[PDB]
Amino acid sequence: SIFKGSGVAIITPFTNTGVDFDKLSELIEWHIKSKTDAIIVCGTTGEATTMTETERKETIKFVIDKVNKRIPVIAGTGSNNTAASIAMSKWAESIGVDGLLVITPYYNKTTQKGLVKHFKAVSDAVSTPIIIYNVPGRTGLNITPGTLKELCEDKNIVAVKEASGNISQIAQIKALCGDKLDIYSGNDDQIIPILALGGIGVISVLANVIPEDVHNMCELYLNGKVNEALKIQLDSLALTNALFIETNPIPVKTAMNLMNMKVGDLRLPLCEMNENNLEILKKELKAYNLM
Amino acid sequence: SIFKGSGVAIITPFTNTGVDFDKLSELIEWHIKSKTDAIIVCGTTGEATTMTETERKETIKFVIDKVNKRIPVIAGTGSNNTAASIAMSKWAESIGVDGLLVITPYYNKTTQKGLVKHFKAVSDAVSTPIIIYNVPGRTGLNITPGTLKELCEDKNIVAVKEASGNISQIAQIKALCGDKLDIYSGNDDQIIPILALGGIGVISVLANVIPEDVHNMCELYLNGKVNEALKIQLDSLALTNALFIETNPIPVKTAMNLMNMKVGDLRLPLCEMNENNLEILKKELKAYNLM
Amino acid sequence: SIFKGSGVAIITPFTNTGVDFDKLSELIEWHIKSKTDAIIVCGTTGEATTMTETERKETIKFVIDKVNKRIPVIAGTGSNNTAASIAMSKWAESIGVDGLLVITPYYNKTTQKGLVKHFKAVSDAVSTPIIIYNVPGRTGLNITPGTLKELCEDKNIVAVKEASGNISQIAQIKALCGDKLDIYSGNDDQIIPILALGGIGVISVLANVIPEDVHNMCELYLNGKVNEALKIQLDSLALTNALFIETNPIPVKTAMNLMNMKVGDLRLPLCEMNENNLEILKKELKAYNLM
Amino acid sequence: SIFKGSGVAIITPFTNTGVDFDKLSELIEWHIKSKTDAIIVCGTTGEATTMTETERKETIKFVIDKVNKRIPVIAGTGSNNTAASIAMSKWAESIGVDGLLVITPYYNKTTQKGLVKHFKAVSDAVSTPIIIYNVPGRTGLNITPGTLKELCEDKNIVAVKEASGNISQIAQIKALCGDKLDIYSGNDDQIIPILALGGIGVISVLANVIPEDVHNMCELYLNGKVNEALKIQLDSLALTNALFIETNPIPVKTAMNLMNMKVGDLRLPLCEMNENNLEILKKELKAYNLM
Repeated sequence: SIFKGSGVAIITPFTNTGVDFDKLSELIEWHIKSKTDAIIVCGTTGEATTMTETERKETIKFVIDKVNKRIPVIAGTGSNNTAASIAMSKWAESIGVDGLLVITPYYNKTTQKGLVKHFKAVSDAVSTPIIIYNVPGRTGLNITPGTLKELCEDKNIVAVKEASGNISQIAQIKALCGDKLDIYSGNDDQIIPILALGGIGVISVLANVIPEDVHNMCELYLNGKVNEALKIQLDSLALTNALFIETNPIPVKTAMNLMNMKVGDLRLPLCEMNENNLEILKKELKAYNLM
Repeated sequence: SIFKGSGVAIITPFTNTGVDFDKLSELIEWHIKSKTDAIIVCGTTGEATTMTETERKETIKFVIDKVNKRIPVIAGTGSNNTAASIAMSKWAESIGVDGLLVITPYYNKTTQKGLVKHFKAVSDAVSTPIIIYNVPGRTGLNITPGTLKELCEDKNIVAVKEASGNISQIAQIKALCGDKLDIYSGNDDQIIPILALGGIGVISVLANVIPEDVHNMCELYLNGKVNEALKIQLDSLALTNALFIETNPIPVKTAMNLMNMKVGDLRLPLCEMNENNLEILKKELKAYNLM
Repeated sequence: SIFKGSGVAIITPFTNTGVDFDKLSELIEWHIKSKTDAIIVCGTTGEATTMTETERKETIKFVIDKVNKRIPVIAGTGSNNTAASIAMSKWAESIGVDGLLVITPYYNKTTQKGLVKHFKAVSDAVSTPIIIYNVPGRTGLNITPGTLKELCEDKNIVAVKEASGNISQIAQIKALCGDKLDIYSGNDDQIIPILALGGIGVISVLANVIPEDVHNMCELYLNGKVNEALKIQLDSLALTNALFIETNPIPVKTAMNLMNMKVGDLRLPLCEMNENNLEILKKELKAYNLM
Repeated sequence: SIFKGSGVAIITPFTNTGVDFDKLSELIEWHIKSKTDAIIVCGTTGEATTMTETERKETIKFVIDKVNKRIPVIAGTGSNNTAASIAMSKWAESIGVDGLLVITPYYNKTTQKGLVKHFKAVSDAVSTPIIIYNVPGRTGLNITPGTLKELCEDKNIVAVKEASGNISQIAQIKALCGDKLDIYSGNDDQIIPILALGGIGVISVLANVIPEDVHNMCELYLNGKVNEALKIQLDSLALTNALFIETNPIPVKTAMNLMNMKVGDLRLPLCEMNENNLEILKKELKAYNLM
């Protein structure tokens, strides 16, 4: 597998004119010290959408180079344009990424037949492991377990980041694909049930603020200490849910700033939280002893 | 708790004109022998909707009396009319039931405020444990975790049969209620993730055909043999899903008849499966060595 | 057709021990004077669920007898038990009802195949026109346009009360069934678009409080005065939406009492509105010059 | 208004390596001759996602220049990145577009607060009419009627292309915004009900194959010939639905090629239809006398 445990979907800290590389370096070092198992750079939580192609490439390369092989680095390389996804994926491979996080098409969408073609086209272009990212609440498109079954024997297609929230579906993926498709939770409030179904970790928002707890939750469960893992899930659940009270990464970035991490502002169309939601987030941060 | 492990939502076998008590007796003995942990009588799977009040009472009393305290018996006593729910619940208590399975209102529905009033009205009338039954895909109404939190301190409200299929919701219920509200899965394809979140069993359709396997799945997980448990979940998943290819209990009664159990016909508005779906069911019964 | 225009889904006014027949008579007379085109008695808005069989029969008969053929009377006779729906439908026919409003099964549900059997079984039992009532948000079950196509050549099946809210679906019903299935809106906020697709009226909640406006909206549109009709729809929309801010008939009954109509209290599991929602309803009542 | 009636969301015909400007020219002339009221270039149906920035610009400019003010031209200029949306919108304005079709963010999404900031940022940069495009089934994000009410007083925000398929929502937009926000249907199977609620036209897929019929449908309704209009809606409904049997523009390009229009192939991740769906499409094209 690319990694097991907690993979942080790291934020991209911005200055008001670009990427705050000094801050990103600090976060990298902190994650390594905090037992984060992998870094996913330029995922959704990283605001790739609102970065230029040059910012994306510089940020991905920065993370790769700073991590310096200490943990795996996975880059978000997919888009809703297949040619573009191929080119970005080739690029990331060429500069030493350990894995590619490749979203389904979104907005334009496609059929299940088209999903097979899309993923096969990206895979055929590379020799690096691919994590399919299924997030229908954002993309409008659900890749089915049957379609995943058609893709999981592909040499490079090793895993899925399953953010559907549909636990039935995740059971079906495991039943059909087995070890041919590792499952990462794509929802922090669903780590335990997904690990219970044979998942191997999480690609996490929550790990941006409590990386060691997320790592520990996974490690405990995977080591059979299931009750101890569950306690972390439940004790962190209200905070976790507060991190989705508005579109991620609005809350997590807000939270990190509340925690004195100085990670800068969001890029439009993302923006500051409303008053009520900010107060819920503060409450849960305080209750978890984070501020 | 009322029980732990596998509670079969037992079918009601019908003759042409009434309930087949002889067949019900056989099923009851078979469950006991097969290590079923509890029987839920006149639940949805029991076709209580299409039974007269006298048929319901006779069936519930028959199960209670036949079981003779060997394992817990829980009766479906709720409906969408609060007065009727009270009366039926008091009746079941009076003839020695161990627990009451009390659905939310359905079709008429109500507000979350109304749900608290409904369940408190029922509870205040009895001194028997109540399992709230949440199944929004059937009722049109979801009882929320916040509403459950308002009810879980009630003396009699001890559990929920959670059939929403929303694993995030189930985590939230556990986080809010803890030990004050036991969770039973109401979906057989979700046993493992629900137990992983601290559920204590299942009220099961699947147990009508493979009672020992469902009991073992739960026992193994609850005893820490989580991988062993998961294997049973995944190996039985395609059959499980087949049992919902049409409205339950259409497939399970069909399956039991294919297994030569002679459990009679469904009552309208339930009816025979279509050709393609029957085929799928047959395929999965054969693949699981049941016919 | 049974009727065109506005059919009120009349409330059932209750005393604290039964049905307020004196009040129901007053409402009947008021509807006749207010140009209501039909009365639907013991529909969902009439709280049939929480009435006894004897109350239902007495109420249905009362309305039939008091109306005395001045406008059509349609009774809610369907349930989720086919035998029960047959018996009630036969009964209503025997005492001179003009039409039967027959809901899909709910909660127990069934397949599309089973829906055909259910409706055919009820139809075969009677010689009175039937309005199929599709309300999936309450029943958990949507009867499809294809299934309606299979039923619309049945002698007695004349119409559908379409409360899905799915305008695409309603277009498909008209395209497939034509004049063989009249369409009544089952949502007051959708009268205009449904009439525009060839619907012939509404079975209305709103008509309980503004019967002449609902009648006029329909009559205008059906007479080609489409802009004048639309103005009534839009001017009443905020009030209409307030009447669904909680489960109907909680708001409409509350509204009628706010309007000094003395229609009594709701039966559990229905209950009084919460404070915020009550204030929204009051606001819209006042803005429409009703209180 | 920018236009009334039928605005074709024109396909972009591709050669193997670029845009087929010769074919686009032919389509443009054919639309003008067929009484199409406006052309929307590089909308969803135009496969803007899979076009380079230079291809988009050249195509939009080509349509503008070719049309030469004969009918209004509207360009798709929005994306999920606010800065990019601003830039593209200013560009289109600079080369003489008549209107801007500006989608909500998608995939990244944002809050309702963010939506107001996004659309105000775009509007503040231009002096050209803006049509907001709401399509939650593709974007994951619904702009609410209340949010639209906050935007509709903006000088440039003059319309919405409403593709939610939620007819209740569309009534609410009209009630709140009135003349300050023109409504175009974004779904061809919903033209009649949307016009009935005071919409002024459609931004249409169907118009790619039957432009004159779509224009006539709108004209007839808007001129009060509502039954005549409805007939066209219902007669074309099965074809309309066939055009969405797979992700648009898969079916419409397929259809245009079946009609011997030689409009080239789809760009990945879009692809060829499956067998069964092709068959359905063929059936409906033949039934409508198109092939």
